[PDB]
Amino acid sequence: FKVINASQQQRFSYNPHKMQFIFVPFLPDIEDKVQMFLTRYYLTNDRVMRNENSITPIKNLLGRDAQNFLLLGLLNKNFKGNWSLEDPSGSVEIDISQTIPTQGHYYVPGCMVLVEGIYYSVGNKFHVTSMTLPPGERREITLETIGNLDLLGIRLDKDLKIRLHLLEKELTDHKFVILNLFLDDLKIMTALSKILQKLNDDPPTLLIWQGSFTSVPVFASMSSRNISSSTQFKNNFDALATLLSRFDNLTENTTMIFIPGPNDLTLPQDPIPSAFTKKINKVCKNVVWSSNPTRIAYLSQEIVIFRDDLSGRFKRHRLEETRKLVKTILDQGHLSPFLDSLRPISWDLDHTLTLCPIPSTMVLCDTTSAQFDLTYNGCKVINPGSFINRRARYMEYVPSSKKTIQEEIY
Repeated sequence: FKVINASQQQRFSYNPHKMQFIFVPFLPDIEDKVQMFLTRYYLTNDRVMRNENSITPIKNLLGRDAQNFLLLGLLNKNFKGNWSLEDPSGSVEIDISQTIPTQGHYYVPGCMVLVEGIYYSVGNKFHVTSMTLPPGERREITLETIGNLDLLGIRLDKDLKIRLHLLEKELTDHKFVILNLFLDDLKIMTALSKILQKLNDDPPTLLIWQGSFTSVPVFASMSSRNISSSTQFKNNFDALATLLSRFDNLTENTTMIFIPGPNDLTLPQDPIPSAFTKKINKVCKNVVWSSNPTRIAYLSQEIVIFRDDLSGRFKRHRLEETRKLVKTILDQGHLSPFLDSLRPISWDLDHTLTLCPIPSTMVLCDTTSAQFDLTYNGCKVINPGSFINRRARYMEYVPSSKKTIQEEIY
């Protein structure tokens, strides 16, 4: 039972002939960039093969001139209306002129989909019957076909220990606390005062401090107050550490986790530096600084935490709600199904963002949708929503019974 370090995690590469991963383990390489999407295509390929209306490459159809296939590819774009599609065997412009597809989750670019139709080589523009997304299977059969290795950290698989589930179903002593959170307002101080008031009595176990610790970003340019974004943020930490030290009931038996948001000093992202967490590391002894995103090494489960604006980007890019969002992220099996010219993902840690296999719980702290918790093929996906303008609301999750309770003060 630990917290997985993204900068210190392993790496696994897939082989289609052996259908398995190899012992892979500063700046990345070119091969990483190429094999990034290559690994994506072959992973989706094998994922399709696990589900056994046929299979055909682009070169097979372009070699002909007549027809009739459900092609696989990325909804990319070269020119206006020149929505091209690419597999590792050729490129082809596709059109959806007067198409009545299904009611998919959220069709977005940079996504590998399946479209049926005919070529019509006179203009060589493939037509679409219906656009569909690659289906995602349950975690049971998924973990059945992964093989016999370790994908979370313990190397083979030995999860046949009923004592794990029994002790978790009995030791209710380990509770998770989830609260956007700024630091330079009296309202924040008040909220934290009543929150810790609820926390000094009942000892929690794992604190999850969300991102966006400041209303403003970095890149300071005015030395009016003889300060900068760094110094201001440092003093904000000092104030938080002082309120934290006002009540020493905490850190006695509760572990904490910081998570950097989008406005602190491009994915993935290393945590808040030690130079700004010096005093809190001195006062406390149960601190950690995980990258965004990260995974909690839970003894029998795969919980992943990722804070970003998911709903705020899908609506600004569809061609022509909450379950649509969750359905999209789980079916594509990836956290950022977006082009690299849109969200620059670091070449080294693309595997970290990969949802191979299906995780147990994805903590998606959205900053533009309400708080919820729903199920979709088993993985209970949550959202705590905002924290201040929603009249001070927060969440508490039970891992054993998987209970989800909301707690509001106003």
